[PDB]
Amino acid sequence: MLLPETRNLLDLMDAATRGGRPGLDTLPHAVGRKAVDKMSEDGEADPPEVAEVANGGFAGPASEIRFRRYRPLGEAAGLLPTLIYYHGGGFVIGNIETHDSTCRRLANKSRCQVISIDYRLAPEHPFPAPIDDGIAAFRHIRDNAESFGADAARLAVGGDSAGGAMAAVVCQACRDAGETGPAFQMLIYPATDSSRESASRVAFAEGYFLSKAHMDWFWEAYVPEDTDLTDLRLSPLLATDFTGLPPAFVLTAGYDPLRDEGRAYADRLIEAGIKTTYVNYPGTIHGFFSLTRFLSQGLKANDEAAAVMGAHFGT
Amino acid sequence: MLLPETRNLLDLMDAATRGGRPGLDTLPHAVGRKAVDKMSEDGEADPPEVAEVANGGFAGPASEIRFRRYRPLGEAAGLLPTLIYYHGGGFVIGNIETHDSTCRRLANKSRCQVISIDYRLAPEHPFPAPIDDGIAAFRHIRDNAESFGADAARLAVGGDSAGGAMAAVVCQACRDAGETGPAFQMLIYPATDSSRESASRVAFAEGYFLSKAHMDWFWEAYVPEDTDLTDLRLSPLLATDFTGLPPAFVLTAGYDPLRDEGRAYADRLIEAGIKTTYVNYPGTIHGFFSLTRFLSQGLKANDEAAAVMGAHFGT
Ligand SMILES: *[PH](O)(CCCCCC)OC
Ligand SMILES: *[PH](O)(CCCCCC)OC
Ligand SMILES: *[PH](O)(CCCCCC)OC
Ligand SMILES: *[PH](O)(CCCCCC)OC
Repeated sequence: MLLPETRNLLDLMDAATRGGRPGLDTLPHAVGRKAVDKMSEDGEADPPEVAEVANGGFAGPASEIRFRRYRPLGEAAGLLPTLIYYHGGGFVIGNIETHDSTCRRLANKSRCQVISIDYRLAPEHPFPAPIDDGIAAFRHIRDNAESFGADAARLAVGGDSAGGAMAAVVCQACRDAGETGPAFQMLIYPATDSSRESASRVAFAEGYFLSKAHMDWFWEAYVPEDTDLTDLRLSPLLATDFTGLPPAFVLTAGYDPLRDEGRAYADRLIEAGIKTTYVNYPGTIHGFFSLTRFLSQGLKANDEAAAVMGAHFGT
Repeated sequence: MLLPETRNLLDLMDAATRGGRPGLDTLPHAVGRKAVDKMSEDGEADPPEVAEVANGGFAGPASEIRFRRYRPLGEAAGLLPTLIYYHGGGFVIGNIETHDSTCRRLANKSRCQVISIDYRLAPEHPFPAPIDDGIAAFRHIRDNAESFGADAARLAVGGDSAGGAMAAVVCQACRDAGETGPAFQMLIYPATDSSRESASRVAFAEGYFLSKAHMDWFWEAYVPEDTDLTDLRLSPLLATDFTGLPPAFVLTAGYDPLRDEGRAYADRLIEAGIKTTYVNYPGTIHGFFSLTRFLSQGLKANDEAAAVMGAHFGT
């Protein structure tokens, strides 16, 4: 079943609930964001040193998109293979700060540059604003690669949860528009299907950090009521054609409601003849990739994602 | 579709055939071994420098088992996480020399020690002698880890084709005997099922480096007449229980008859709750992992296998 480290964390969370700490799904979105963002920052392992961290912004579709560039230790080349990273948080919470230690570790272990994107969040900017920012961040960095110290031939996208969905959708959007898309996609327990409930979405509705109530709280902020749940920006698993999508790494957690649709996305990539790495981390929960203060499996997952991307890019 | 580099290699093969070269499947096994072993040595990328190479032998079940240890560049620790590697060659051909460059690259990229095993070959030593040697090599190195500069907590087995089968069977054998098994299994396009012909075994019977005629020539040498093809040492895919097997990396090639049964083995591991990485390299052939003079994809596969094992072992 669950690893000891995982049970330890679920026990702490259960102790906070009995200790009267409110459910996330009972608060206003902006209030929940402030509280959970601090816990996410605190829940990361200590930030490793990198060669260089850069902060800036560029003109997005409807706002300034902030970015943070992480230059890996021991790499001297001007133009580096580069991962454009989209943080998770149901398109409502998270930011560059909540995923900073993780991006630092990914940069160092991959010997690739990481560029973390601060995309617009719901409920202030509902669907499709977050994905529009994700797409615009990829296009801007692609077209201005030298500005970002990026090798345009080795531009990856990736993220965790909503960020994973974003990375999958960025690849499909570029493919569908007939433009140059990412060289690589790193999908960490992505949400790939909003149209159906998989066996895993039912089985893990409760008891496993990310609960159905949490997904509904995110959903009510992000998605207008009238929206077709088969829209490929909500449900990229439903794409008719997976050919011409870039080589992928797809990671699931065993006790994650998103596991089945994560693995189905990998299956569609494999059947389409896309170079695809699929890994399942049994005995851990959704979020473990960034909860690395509590879950050592997350540091292992960080290193596996980094190592596979690094190997694809010949770093 | 086949990758250009793969078509280039199939062209060279076709140029040798119409001309001086005869079919491998037309020669006595010991004479075919000499010719194909030289092509395998010649087909590897130039050997990268490692920190140290050690040659020795120990008493196996029925003979001396030769080994070669590769110490990775830049690792100082006395006891290293260690991959025990079993070369491919249908249990008939290959040796330490045919997989030397690949083992050097795996050692350097993983920051793990590699110990390549020179197990007994058919037809001189038919089934089950090659697997007996594989099992005895793992047990000897496990029980004498400090003698091999190996951290007993981080002992992996792996191999390509027959070597992949060997690594899978070593893990099952240790699990079934109730002894300490490997910490990790690296299965490079393993043969996992001799009992049935998958869609891929039919589809790729010819046109792609190992033809069905090659598999029959190997089979004639390795398996005594009237052997049970459901024996778990020939057909580890048919194991009833995959629980308690070590964390795995499973790699298939797209145009490989072994692809489907390789992927099925990964599926059994995932369903049993084993931490499992599956990767498919589309557009390449069986053997590409060691044909790295001709196939860049092989060097990418080398680095992916190494990086995933390295990440599991926290190197
Ligand atoms: P992730 O970003 C999971 C929520 C999925 C978004 C629904 C569209 O939270 C850790
Ligand atoms: P979710 O299922 C996450 C909380 C973990 C509690 C462990 C039983 O909310 C009820
Ligand atoms: P590999 O070792 C081929 C697998 C056949 C195993 C059964 C004899 O190299 C072509
Ligand atoms: P097999 O299919 C090996 C493929 C070699 C390519 C050109 C001879 O032999 C028919």
